[PDB]
Amino acid sequence: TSPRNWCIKMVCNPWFECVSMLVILLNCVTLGMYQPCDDMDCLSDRCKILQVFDDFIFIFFAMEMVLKMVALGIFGKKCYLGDTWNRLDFFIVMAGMVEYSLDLQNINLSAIRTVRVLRPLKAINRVPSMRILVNLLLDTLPMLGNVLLLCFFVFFIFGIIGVQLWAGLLRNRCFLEENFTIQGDVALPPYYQPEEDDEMPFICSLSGDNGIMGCHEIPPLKCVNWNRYYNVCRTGSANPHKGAINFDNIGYAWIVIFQVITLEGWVEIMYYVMDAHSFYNFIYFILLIIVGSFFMINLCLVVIATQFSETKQREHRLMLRETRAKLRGIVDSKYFNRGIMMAILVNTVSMGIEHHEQPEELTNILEICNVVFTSMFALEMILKLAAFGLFDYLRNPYNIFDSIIVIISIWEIVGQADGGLSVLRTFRLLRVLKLVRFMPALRRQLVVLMKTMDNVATFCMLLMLFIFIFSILGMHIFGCKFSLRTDTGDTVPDRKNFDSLLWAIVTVFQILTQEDWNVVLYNGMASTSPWASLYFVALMTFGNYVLFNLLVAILVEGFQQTIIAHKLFDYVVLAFIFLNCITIALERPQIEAGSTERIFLTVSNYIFTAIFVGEMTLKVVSLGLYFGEQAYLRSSWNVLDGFLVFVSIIDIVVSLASAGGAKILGVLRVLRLLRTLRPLRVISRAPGLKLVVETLISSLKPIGNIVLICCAFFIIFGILGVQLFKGKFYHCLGVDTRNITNRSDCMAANYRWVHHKYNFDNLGQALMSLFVLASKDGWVNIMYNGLDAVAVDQQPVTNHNPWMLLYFISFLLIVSFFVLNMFVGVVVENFHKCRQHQEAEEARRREEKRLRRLEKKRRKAQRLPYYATYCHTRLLIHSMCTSHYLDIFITFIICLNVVTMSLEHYNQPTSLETALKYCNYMFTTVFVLEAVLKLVAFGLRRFFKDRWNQLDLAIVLLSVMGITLEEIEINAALPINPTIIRIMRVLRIARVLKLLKMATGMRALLDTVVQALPQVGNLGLLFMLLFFIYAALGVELFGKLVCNDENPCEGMSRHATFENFGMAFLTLFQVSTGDNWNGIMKDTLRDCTHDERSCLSSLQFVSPLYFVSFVLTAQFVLINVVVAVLMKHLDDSNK
Ligand SMILES: COCC(=O)O[C@]1(CCN(C)CCCc2nc3ccccc3[nH]2)CCc2cc(F)ccc2[C@H]1C(C)C
Ligand SMILES: CC(C)CCC[C@@H](C)[C@H]1CC[C@H]2[C@@H]3CC=C4C[C@@H](OC(=O)CCC(=O)O)CC[C@]4(C)[C@H]3CC[C@]12C
Ligand SMILES: CC(C)CCC[C@@H](C)[C@H]1CC[C@H]2[C@@H]3CC=C4C[C@@H](OC(=O)CCC(=O)O)CC[C@]4(C)[C@H]3CC[C@]12C
Ligand SMILES: CC(C)CCC[C@@H](C)[C@H]1CC[C@H]2[C@@H]3CC=C4C[C@@H](OC(=O)CCC(=O)O)CC[C@]4(C)[C@H]3CC[C@]12C
Ligand SMILES: *[C@@H]1O[C@H](CO)[C@@H](O)[C@H](O)[C@H]1NC(C)=O
Ligand SMILES: *[C@@H]1O[C@H](CO)[C@@H](O)[C@H](O)[C@H]1NC(C)=O
Ligand SMILES: [Ca+2]
Repeated sequence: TSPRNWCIKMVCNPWFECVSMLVILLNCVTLGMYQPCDDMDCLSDRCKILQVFDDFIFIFFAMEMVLKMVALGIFGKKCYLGDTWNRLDFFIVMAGMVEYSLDLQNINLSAIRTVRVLRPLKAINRVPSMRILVNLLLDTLPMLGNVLLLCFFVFFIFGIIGVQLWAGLLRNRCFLEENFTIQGDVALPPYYQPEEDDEMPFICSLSGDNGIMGCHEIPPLKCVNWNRYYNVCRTGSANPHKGAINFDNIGYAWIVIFQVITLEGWVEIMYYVMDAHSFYNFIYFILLIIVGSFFMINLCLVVIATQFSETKQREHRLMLRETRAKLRGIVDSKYFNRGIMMAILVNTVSMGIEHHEQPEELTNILEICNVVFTSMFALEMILKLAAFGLFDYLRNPYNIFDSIIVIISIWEIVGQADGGLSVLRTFRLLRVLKLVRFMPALRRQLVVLMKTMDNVATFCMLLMLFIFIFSILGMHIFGCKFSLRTDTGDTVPDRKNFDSLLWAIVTVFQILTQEDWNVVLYNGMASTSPWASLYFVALMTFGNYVLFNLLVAILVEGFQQTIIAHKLFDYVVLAFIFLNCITIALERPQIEAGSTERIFLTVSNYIFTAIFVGEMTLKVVSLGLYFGEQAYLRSSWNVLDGFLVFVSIIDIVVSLASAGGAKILGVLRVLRLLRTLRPLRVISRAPGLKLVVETLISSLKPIGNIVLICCAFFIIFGILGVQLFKGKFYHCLGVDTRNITNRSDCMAANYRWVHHKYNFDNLGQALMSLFVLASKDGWVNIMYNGLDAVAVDQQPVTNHNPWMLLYFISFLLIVSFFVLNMFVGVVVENFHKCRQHQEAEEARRREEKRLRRLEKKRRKAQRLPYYATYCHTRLLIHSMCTSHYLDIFITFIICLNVVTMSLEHYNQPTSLETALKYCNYMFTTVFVLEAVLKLVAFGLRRFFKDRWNQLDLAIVLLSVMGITLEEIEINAALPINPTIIRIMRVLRIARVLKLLKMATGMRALLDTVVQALPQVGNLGLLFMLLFFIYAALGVELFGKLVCNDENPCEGMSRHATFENFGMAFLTLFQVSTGDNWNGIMKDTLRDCTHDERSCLSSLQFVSPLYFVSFVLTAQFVLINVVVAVLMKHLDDSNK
């Protein structure tokens, strides 16, 4: 109408959207300047000006909203309520109106001020790339309901098991005597705490419940040991971690399950529950790891990638001066180019040599050499300007890079007074980047990366918006509420606080990396309410689990003589290899010389080497060493066999030469390492495993260039780290650790001049520290020591130079991007290799899938035995009792049973047990009723062929077995072990499984996993092989590393040490999960108190190689498992 047409001009004007983004950015700025640390009641100017600004902006929001309704209409598909974001904007408008009205009513209620945060979420709808990407995200969201329901499973079963096993157990500390005698001046707390403020509790084991810590393992205090008086332990006190990690209710159980899903603090609660209840709960935790934290979030990745592919194809289907010439020849020679490549390489090498405590001559050598190289660069660029011409020289901008580099270099050389030696030296490092100019394959790799990041930029902006929203929200809820209590007289703010926006964003980023996030989780749950964990759960999910998988989807779719018998000798030698593995599994360094097992170990080694050399001789005389083609060593696996048998022989020889064992100890070490490497021939002796290893190796070459690029970035950033931090990673550790600046003051206090294990003195330790930093673990501490770093030889101060945060965050983003590129490259390469197959052979099954259709034509109607049932008093049973109208009733019964098991908790009222037992009796009754209805509905045939009625009968039979049990204890008929009752109660949970009948998506997804079982099972066998090999290496390398009070352990607490072989397996498993593994390195590399040669040996040269290789190989194997599952899912999706 005409009144509508009056306002059309402005609303359709793009200037209106631009100024709306202007006011959105103003809103982001206004939300930025909030200071919950200082903004008490807004009795300051800036608070008032921000109130004025956001009042004006709210006025603008109201006017623009009302105009755009009155110019577009209301309540219609075309009207204002057409897009979701318009409805959201109306929601902001109404919420702000309500909050303003309440403010006029003089009620603060800072819970509607928790809506101020949601305002920057308005930006998506008016940014086109963002709007499209977010629309695709939302449209592919509804197809994650299946992974959400399976997540409901993995939480619910494990949570019920947890709440029924360890209900309130975690509480029990070791108390004093009930009637204790003390003369006076009672400084003894009621129970025992090793650390102050219950930092590391000492959860006992109740009498009768066989834990491990039974109050007689307490550390003897070091007169008299008062601690021995902490005798009896009961279950009344606060729970571990300031009452945040316990199995009291089901909410806390779900929090614990969430914590172990994200792989942080895992070992701590693992050891807690071991201490409390039983030694055999690592079974529960390992099954939970394997099921949830690996086969689920990776299934979430698979679902995101696949469904994003289909929804993208969907909308796709919707729209569907004579010397000048002479001097040229010297340039384009490809030989002087090689010379200047050697020059640049040696420049990078020299420029990397510099380390801490430089020899005085050496730094002069480096500066002279830098002058020489700069003169050389000046030489060839003064050459190129004339021989080619100015326009020709600028025709390639790489020459412009070179000119800029030399100009900066010469300015630095001129800068011998001040200034230049601070930053221009740091900018010298770009000369390394000159390599891309002449290494050609990287040009293709870099341009591919650029074409990919053409899509990433919008997602990167989306990440900034998302992090901003949650940082502001956390600021609103947690601002000034992390006041960590004093330790020297004043309330020290925790470094992981929310008191200011810079720390808010860096802390949200920390949380997103799943690194020491449980610390702030507890520190937030201890302040407001146990509901504050919903914030971290929401952030973790809507970050890592639905958005970063969206990134991967974006990338992948952007890419888109003597007689011989050989019957079962392989089988028998494989068995012998298994026995060899068994005997490798016992060399833990406690066997005293001359032991019976020692002798058995040695003789077994002798015999097994004899058998291996015998089969060596057999298979060579069948072939011949090198005698023509198709000889022995034409296959690498046979080559490996020969290598390992030869090194075993020389091991035996040197062992027999034990006389005069001086100066051959290093030989003994290397031979022990190699015989630990020995159990690998299974790949040769196993066809499927061999094919798998070939797939691993062949799949690595395509991402070889990406690996080289990542190594180059590691090197360059290591040189950055050396340039910035040289010897600033020193801190005076002491009881005071205050009011002192330099090492002289520290030695005056005589505390210690501690030098960190992760530091940038040379380039090598810089590379190790960068590998840890890029590993998303222990990176917070490195970042802290970076920010706090001040200068060469004095105390770091809290947040001395915050700008290093930019370096430390840029490194994570770049390395994460390169690892993501590696993953997507593996996926696409495997896809192309796969793509040939379904082109090749799947053409042959499409001949038979319609044959199966012809098979179903036989199935039309074989006079099914429905006619037998009717008129036999079961005329309605066969039909009316088999309809969906009664199956949903069973589903509702099961939901009721679920909510009943969601109620048990510690100190539940008596009426609660009575009601729960009544509900269980009702539920088992109705289960028996439906079972009988089925039994009369059909005869014996469906009882077994259904493949479900057996499960139903098992469920009802366990239920009826259970109901008989408490009847025994009501009349005290017979003493029943409480363990039996506990087992019965905890396995009543199996009744949940019947939803799989109704949840067809669960069937589909789990089956899709199942058809990939061969490849992933072979990969799992390979993964166990890798664990075994690295376990043997660890046992022989780090066997003598003792853990005690004299040797403080940060990574290996009690069973994570390298003494025996089982503990080594556990600690390799812990390393493979990226939890405190950098702590394990910090422990293993340690200059000891000269008590053993292991600390003083060359361990520093080898242990980082050990852990780096293990982390890389384990992550690669898991990545390929994920790729196999994803590819099977795509194959099924095409079908
Ligand atoms: C190493 O870089 C990350 C990457 O590539 O993700 C992995 C697993 C990582 N993820 C399970 C959680 C993401 C952790 C994370 N959030 C961040 C936000 C900002 C900055 C850094 C961040 N770090 C790496 C290796 C791997 C191994 C597997 F067995 C299965 C999947 C994967 C991928 C996968 C999810 C694509
Ligand atoms: C949709 C789900 C997945 C994420 C939704 C995020 C928020 C809407 C949720 C998650 C965390 C919840 C918060 C967790 C902690 C708190 C602090 C709590 O504050 C207090 O106890 C003190 C009250 C006062 O000071 O008067 C009030 C509930 C609240 C705001 C909760 C409100 C709703 C929040 C912000
Ligand atoms: C390539 C990325 C993915 C990881 C890099 C792994 C290695 C190339 C790095 C990580 C650990 C580094 C080592 C860590 C410790 C040292 C410090 C330094 O040893 C010393 O302490 C010298 C003084 C002495 O102990 O005698 C020599 C370099 C070296 C071996 C480093 C050499 C380079 C290493 C093996
Ligand atoms: C199937 C393989 C690839 C993975 C699973 C292997 C482990 C579950 C097995 C194999 C080797 C076994 C270990 C071999 C050595 C020991 C012997 C034993 O320690 C002793 O020698 C006794 C000490 C003494 O008597 O003084 C403790 C059990 C343990 C860790 C065994 C625990 C169970 C282990 C780790
Ligand atoms: C540390 O320095 C401060 C500086 O004022 C001083 O007050 C204090 O006495 C010194 N000693 C200790 C133990 O704090
Ligand atoms: C070390 O710190 C003390 C304490 O202020 C100061 O007096 C001294 O000059 C500093 N430098 C030294 C001792 O070289
Ligand atoms: Ca950690």
